[PDB]
Amino acid sequence: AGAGLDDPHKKEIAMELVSSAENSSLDWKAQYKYIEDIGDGRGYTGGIIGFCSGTGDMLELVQHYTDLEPGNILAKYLPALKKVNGSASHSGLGTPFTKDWATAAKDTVFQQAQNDERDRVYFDPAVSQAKADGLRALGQFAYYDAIVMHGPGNDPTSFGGIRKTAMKKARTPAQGGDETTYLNGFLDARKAAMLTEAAHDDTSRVDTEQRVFLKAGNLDLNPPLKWKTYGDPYVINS
Repeated sequence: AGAGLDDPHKKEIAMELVSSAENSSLDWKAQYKYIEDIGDGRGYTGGIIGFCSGTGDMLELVQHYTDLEPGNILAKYLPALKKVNGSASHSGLGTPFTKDWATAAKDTVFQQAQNDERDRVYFDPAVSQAKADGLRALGQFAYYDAIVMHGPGNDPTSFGGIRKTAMKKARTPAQGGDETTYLNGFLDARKAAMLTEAAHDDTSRVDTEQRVFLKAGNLDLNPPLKWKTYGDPYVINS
């Protein structure tokens, strides 16, 4: 098609749509300064798509930030991020790290580094796989929203495992299948994945947002967009 969800304006709509489900706000950029150890064993989770000290991705994030801005105030913590990786340890981090993360969030280059990592791992793989599939922007969005909640990989509840379930039920546009048929199939598989996760939310991001755009025939994700997450309305007018 054309630029689809990669279009600057449509890419921003996509970022508010995820944020309406993630944070109940269209204000996604409010999460650059977020950081806390939620108790789940991942260590410190922060930034715009939950980077973590346990996972290896917060260390990649601030390595990216240090390549962009060598004397930034987080580079002192690189040894510590490296020791801690793979565990929920606070060793050499703790309270200075968390005061420092929030100061760094005022730097536009730290903001750009979080966006670059979001794009590297989630946005550009979901959108490119969706175009490989012959999907227009609503499909591209449905892929992105799914890799943001379920993460990369082929295990059954991660993105590639959800796409594999969908494709067992229905053929892709790239394969000769019908797009809203492939997308009801994806959505069904997504929704199933969600209810499988322990301590789940509701599934409105599919039920009263994504499926709503699909039944309207809005396959290019052109505004006005009206939807609900958790009983609350959202409108992007243009």
